Amino acid sequence: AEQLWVTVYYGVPVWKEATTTLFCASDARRNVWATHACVPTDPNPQEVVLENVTENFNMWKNNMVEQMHEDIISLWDQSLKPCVKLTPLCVTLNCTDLRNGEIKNCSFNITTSMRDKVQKEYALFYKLDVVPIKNDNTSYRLISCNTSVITQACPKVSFEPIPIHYCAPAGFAILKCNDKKFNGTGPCTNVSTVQCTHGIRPVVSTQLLLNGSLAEEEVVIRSANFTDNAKIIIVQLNKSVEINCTRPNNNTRKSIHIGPGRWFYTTGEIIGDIRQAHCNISGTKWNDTLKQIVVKLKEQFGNKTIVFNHSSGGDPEIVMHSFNCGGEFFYCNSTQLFNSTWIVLPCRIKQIVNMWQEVGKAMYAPPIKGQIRCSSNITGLILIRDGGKNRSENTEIFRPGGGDMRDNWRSELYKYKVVKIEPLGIAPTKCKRRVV
Amino acid sequence: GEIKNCSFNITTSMRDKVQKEYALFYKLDVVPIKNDNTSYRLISC
Ligand SMILES: *[C@@H]1O[C@H](CO)[C@@H](O[C@@H]2O[C@H](CO)[C@@H](O[C@@H]3O[C@H](CO[C@H]4O[C@H](CO)[C@@H](O)[C@H](O)[C@@H]4O)[C@@H](O)[C@H](O[C@H]4O[C@H](CO)[C@@H](O)[C@H](O)[C@@H]4O)[C@@H]3O)[C@H](O)[C@H]2NC(C)=O)[C@H](O)[C@H]1NC(C)=O
Ligand SMILES: *[C@@H]1O[C@H](CO)[C@@H](O[C@@H]2O[C@H](CO)[C@@H](O)[C@H](O)[C@H]2NC(C)=O)[C@H](O)[C@H]1NC(C)=O
Ligand SMILES: *[C@@H]1O[C@H](CO)[C@@H](O)[C@H](O)[C@H]1NC(C)=O
Ligand SMILES: *[C@@H]1O[C@H](CO)[C@@H](O)[C@H](O)[C@H]1NC(C)=O
Ligand SMILES: *[C@@H]1O[C@H](CO)[C@@H](O)[C@H](O)[C@H]1NC(C)=O
Ligand SMILES: *[C@@H]1O[C@H](CO)[C@@H](O)[C@H](O)[C@H]1NC(C)=O
Repeated sequence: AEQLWVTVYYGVPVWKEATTTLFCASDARRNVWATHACVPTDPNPQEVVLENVTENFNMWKNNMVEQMHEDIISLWDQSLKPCVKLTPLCVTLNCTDLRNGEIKNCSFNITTSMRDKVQKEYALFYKLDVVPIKNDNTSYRLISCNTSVITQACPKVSFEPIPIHYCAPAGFAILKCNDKKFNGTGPCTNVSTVQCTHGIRPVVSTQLLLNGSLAEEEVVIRSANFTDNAKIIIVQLNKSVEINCTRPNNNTRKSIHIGPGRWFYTTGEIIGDIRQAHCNISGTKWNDTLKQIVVKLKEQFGNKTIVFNHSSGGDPEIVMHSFNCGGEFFYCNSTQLFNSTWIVLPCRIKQIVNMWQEVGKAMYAPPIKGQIRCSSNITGLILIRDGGKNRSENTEIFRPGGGDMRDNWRSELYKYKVVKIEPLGIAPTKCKRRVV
Repeated sequence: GEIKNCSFNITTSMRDKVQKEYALFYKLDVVPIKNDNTSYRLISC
């Protein structure tokens, strides 16, 4: 061969997988995710295809879901830091049934003029927020009394999800898998480089994925391993299913004095009949959606297998479907969607809630005045396998489930991978440097 | 005697489940109240 000599090159387009922090970006305008500090979005972002190069994607290793997990919780706690403690409101409640029982009409006597202007301030309380005192009437008190000090969320904080974007830092790039058939992992062929991702709204829910993206012209079902009962099945829907939710009760609210310079909002009277929360779901769209899902499930789980039975498994907040329409947390019985194996949902409202899990300090929602209405659609859902059974293709009871809230972002992040680019490299050449 | 066996009565149900909860205390952690029995309290008071 030729006498070869070392030549140094810079700008070499090669890279290695790496994990780092992506910068937030937002369509700039006390909403939790509406941080005062965030990069304005690019009105004309670029995307280029590699084509000579493929890349190994694995949605179960995208560490970006961890960044979102921690940052989102931090933002929640920060916005709701200067909020009102319920500590002096642990006073026992003399409760009777509210005439029309999920709502009790109770009284108490605290603080009784501890350098302030206060009184008994009777009010309405929800069953799901209190603990019975079986040694009394039965009487009630705040369920938090024997656990922790919790605060009433600041009335000035909105909880509307914001579609936050995330962009690569210098020296790093975001690769995207554009294969319509891409599942949990593999050598994605259609790979492109993206300057910055689209916005993902931090929607928090249990059992069904709401207001997300749609599948590429068919239902696509993903899992780490369809044979492993310890894994979950992620279903991305071809078209979404329409759901319309309402809180028909027109509620008032009252500010009460709890100390000098301190106020607390209580549920006031209710105007009109007291009715149940519920959501209306189109059976047509729901059933047709299931048809496509079943067809795909057959590919792995058998051609005559009975699927989709009633809700079961986990504590009440896992067994019920959960969402936060209007700022109030609704827990509805999804069984009405899965009450027939191979639509109006009854629903209750809770105010003392836990953002995915909370230790010690927790959030109590304020009462919302008026009526709550919203509209959304089911764009995905999580199925769980019921466990061991006869191998024969008889049953596989894909119950709704999933309590790991991180999957509400992983379900979108699966498209992306972050790498570190190494511009420095060498190769042989023909001649020696003309060294004197 | 370096260890005293003492009682008290606090918080007496300030929205809680409490009682007199007698316990052992060390001499070196308390201050005598020479106007009482002598009785004691936390030296940090
Ligand atoms: C999935 O995505 C959908 C669509 O984004 C969400 O549904 C919407 O949620 C927003 C949340 O704010 C609703 O917006 C509210 O509408 C109220 C009345 O709506 C009428 O009036 C507004 C006036 O601008 C019109 O834009 C609208 O079209 C209607 O004509 C407003 O009164 C609300 O503002 C008040 O409340 C907020 C509370 O934070 C205050 O800050 C304001 O200052 C003001 O007091 C608010 O704008 C919207 O109506 C919903 N759509 C529908 C059809 O109902 C789903 O919630 C989302 N699902 C999930 C799972 O996230
Ligand atoms: C859909 O998922 C299957 C199962 O994981 C993928 O097939 C495997 O891909 C891995 C990638 O490293 C290979 O090691 C296995 O040998 C593959 N298994 C078989 C039997 O082919 C498949 O590639 C995925 N489809 C897409 C489009 O990503
Ligand atoms: C609640 O009020 C009734 C009013 O007659 C009273 O008899 C009862 O003892 C009260 N309960 C409590 C918790 O004090
Ligand atoms: C996905 O939705 C489109 C909507 O027009 C439909 O035409 C298509 O048939 C659906 N895919 C399957 C697998 O049915
Ligand atoms: C789902 O709801 C959103 C709400 O804005 C709507 O824009 C979208 O078109 C809906 N999806 C379908 C498939 O109708
Ligand atoms: C609730 O009832 C009061 C009664 O006066 C009415 O003024 C108010 O508009 C009602 N609110 C809603 C949202 O219907």
